[PDB]
Amino acid sequence: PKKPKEPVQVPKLVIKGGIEVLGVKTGVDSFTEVECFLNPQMGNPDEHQKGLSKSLAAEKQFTDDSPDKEQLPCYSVARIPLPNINEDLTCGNILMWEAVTVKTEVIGVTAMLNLHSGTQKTHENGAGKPIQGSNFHFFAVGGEPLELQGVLANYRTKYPAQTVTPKNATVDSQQMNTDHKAVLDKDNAYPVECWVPDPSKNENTRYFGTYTGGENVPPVLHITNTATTVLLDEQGVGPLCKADSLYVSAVDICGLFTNTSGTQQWKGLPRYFKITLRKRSVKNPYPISFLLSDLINRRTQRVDGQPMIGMSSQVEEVRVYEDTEELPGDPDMIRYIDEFGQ
Amino acid sequence: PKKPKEPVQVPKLVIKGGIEVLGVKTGVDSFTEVECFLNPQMGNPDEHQKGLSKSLAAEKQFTDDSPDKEQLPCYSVARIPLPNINEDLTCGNILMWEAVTVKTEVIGVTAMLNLHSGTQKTHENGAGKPIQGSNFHFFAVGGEPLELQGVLANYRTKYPAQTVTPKNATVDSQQMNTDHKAVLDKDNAYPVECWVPDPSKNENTRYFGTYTGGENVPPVLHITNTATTVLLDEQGVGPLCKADSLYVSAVDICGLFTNTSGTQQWKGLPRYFKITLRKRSVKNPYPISFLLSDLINRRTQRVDGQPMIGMSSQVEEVRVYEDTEELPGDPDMIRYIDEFGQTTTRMQ
Amino acid sequence: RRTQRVDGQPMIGMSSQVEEVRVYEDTEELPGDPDMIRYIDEFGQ
Repeated sequence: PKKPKEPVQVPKLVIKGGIEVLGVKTGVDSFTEVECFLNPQMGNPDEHQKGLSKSLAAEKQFTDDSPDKEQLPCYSVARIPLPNINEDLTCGNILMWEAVTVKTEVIGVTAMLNLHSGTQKTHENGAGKPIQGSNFHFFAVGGEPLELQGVLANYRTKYPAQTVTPKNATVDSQQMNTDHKAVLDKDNAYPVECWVPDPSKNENTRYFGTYTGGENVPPVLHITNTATTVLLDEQGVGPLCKADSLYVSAVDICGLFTNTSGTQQWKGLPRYFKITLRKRSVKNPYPISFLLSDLINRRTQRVDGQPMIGMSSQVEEVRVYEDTEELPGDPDMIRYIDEFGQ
Repeated sequence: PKKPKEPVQVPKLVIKGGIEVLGVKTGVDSFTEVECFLNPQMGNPDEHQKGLSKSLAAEKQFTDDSPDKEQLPCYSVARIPLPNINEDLTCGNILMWEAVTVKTEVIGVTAMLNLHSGTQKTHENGAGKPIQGSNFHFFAVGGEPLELQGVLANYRTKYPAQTVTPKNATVDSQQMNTDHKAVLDKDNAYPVECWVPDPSKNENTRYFGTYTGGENVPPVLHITNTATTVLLDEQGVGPLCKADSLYVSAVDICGLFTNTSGTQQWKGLPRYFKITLRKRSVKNPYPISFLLSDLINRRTQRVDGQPMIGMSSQVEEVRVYEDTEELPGDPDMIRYIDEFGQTTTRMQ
Repeated sequence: RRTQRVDGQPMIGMSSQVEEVRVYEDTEELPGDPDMIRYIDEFGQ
């Protein structure tokens, strides 16, 4: 007779349910898993065609290129409120929620096997024309909202009223236009065709996405619950829910639906997320002096004065000293070595 | 109950800001992260068609192939100055900025989702035909200017005014022509179709690029802030910035925008860089003597008079002596040195 | 002096295409706020 071993140890489930469950006070080594999802905002013309953009626009003239919101797919964003972790942070080492991992996938890929609804004909008596062409799938998870940077083709494009587009588009906007810095803070608001996550700055969020242009590139998608993604950074930390909030943003133009007519429209599917969070110990950034200042500015005035800042700062120079140094022979510390036209 | 862990110790940011900040007097073990970027140069025909080449030209007889600069996309380049670190450097310990890591990404890929603006129709009531076709993306990060090597098809091409092209096209320029070694020293000058990083030589810069040629190859690009690239060489030394300067170079022809009219023209996108620099200790491989030689001959007496060197040296003989020896019998004897030892032979 | 000068895109001054530079020296308990808010005018924004 052989003896059946003790079953291995596994993390103990404390409670399972909806977002409410978050509310249970857990230990410090607790950790949680959040399964949420996002619907796509492809345009949603009427209330029958969801996950469909409005019929798509064709050869508009630059000067008169004014599309309608309904034919402008936008980034889908959303925020998951998490429980404040530290009670009286009267003192120092507090806890923030850290996004560590994420599993994600596109809900309903199979759905594109209905070659029999509005479908245009493949040919003669063939099946219908499957969805295909240019597509973009992207997502991101982070401890603050998604920071963007606008770039577009044809800055002269007039943008639908309800959207949020780069302002003061110039020709430079057709390439890197540093002014077009924004933040994804409104669902179905920022047209994917005007924005891309600003690399210069998403320090507390991680994103990924790929574009595949093509008149008829075949969508390819994998569905599996065996794959995970890490959000840890080089120091081994993931996004930090600064404001005890978790932000999810995603976009999924699976491609183009070619109606019977020959008209085409963007299709999107929703995306899933499973986010693992842990209680991470940080160095309380927010406290006292900041509330101090927070306050004092309310007590004193804001003065609209001459520019001590930015491009037009009337501050010509600032020097900062710390210790002492042997008296320097050359007072204008040759700092850089001077290569312009030498 | 449960003790709030002590936080992890991570790198202390001393200061963030624009390039000037680079100038903070930091220690031997600090480092920085520089986030620059480059716009692309496809040609930029009018002042509204930034990111575009001039409407492209098709069939042209090899002989009569004179394209315009506005049609020729060029490599984009730039130099980031770095503060000299030896400023208060100790003895003969000399330090240089070493590029360790880079993160790059193409900016604005989502923009190719405006299938509605000058687009030729996909078909009937279709949308616009998206940008596609041959594409080339490349970049490089180095401690010196990017060294080129030119090569082309149709050496008999008449290259526009404002461009740097290979000098003295021969047939061998259509294949390996050694006379075409150059250097990317001017932005929007060297047109991509003529040059490529010369492999034989870029010994202090790393580069990468991929040509994906086709009448309608779909571009595929990813955008992610999770990926890093290492520039460390086989010895764990990335590009050293010889002259306290950092060289970034890149190219991104995403493909061809096809006009309603059916005219095609290249599209490009700016590219981002994030280079991580550290303080590397190196040795001055050269001698003071050789250094001063500069000031000296660069600034003292230069004289033009009868040749003491060359094949016309009016120096007829030089003998050298050190130590002594027993009086030799053949005074016309000859002592010489091959490539190592001392030969002693009679003249005849 | 020996190195060739390069006329290239602006990484310095008024059009510096250098968006940002960070410099680090030692270590520090993991700061709770990544874009190290230094000035107060820069709160939220």
